[PDB]
Amino acid sequence: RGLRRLGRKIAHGVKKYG
Repeated sequence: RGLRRLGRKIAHGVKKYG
């Protein structure tokens, strides 16, 4: 569940708490 595909589903660059 790495932040590679979810980033676009949540927010490009939301590696942080978001």
